[PDB]
Amino acid sequence: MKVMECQTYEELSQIAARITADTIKEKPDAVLGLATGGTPEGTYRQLIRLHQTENLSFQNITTVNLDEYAGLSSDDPNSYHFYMNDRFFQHIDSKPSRHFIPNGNADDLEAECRRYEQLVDSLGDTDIQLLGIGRNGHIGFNEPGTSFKSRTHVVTLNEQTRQANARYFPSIDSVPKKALTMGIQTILSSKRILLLISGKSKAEAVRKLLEGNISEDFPASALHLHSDVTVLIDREAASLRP
Ligand SMILES: O=C(CO)[C@@H](O)[C@H](O)[C@H](O)COP(=O)(O)O
Repeated sequence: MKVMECQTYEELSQIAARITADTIKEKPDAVLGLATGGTPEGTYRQLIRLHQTENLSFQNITTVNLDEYAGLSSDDPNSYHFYMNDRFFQHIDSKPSRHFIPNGNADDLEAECRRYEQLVDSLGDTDIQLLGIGRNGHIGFNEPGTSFKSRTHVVTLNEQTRQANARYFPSIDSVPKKALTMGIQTILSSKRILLLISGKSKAEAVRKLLEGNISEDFPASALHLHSDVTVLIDREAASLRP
């Protein structure tokens, strides 16, 4: 694992956007695994900037997202479909039909997860997979206790995850209880992983990640088993490192 301390969130975002841009330009038909949440917001903003300042093209890219909340339609402002469209897809010259995200509003969520996993395989897996980290070490919505062999599946969100994400919802009662997520094995199949970590809320998770104990109780520890992981950590997130 390569760990890079960044002075600021803005520097983390610059470096992340550059690494993602590198993947896109080396392989214009790259498959990018993407993430939502607060952490990658700056990365998407900087990618869009590079679209202007460097004439960076997204025309032949395919993307797959980690996760989607169960029970939300694509037009719901709290869906990850909406997030990706608003923060990214609307601003780039991609082919819209090549952006894939699990359908949290499907009638049979188990079947949706099986089809999604099958799609990711058919794409040739991801060329790069962007990740964030939960306060509890989750990756995607693979909560503590998830098998490292897990594939895309329906999960019941831990209360800590609902507590963390409540900031984005009108009320605590609107925060979904379940989600669809790429599994740990789905993530580990990527050619390259880029884990982004920002802010004091993640400092305990950073400490656990860097201490290097490998176990299902801390999902992100699965990344110690991958051959090409880069972890970008800002100063605030690095404050409790061992
Ligand atoms: O799957 C995802 C993102 O698609 C989640 O694992 C988040 O990365 C994590 O919950 C951190 O969220 P933020 O702190 O970035 O809001």
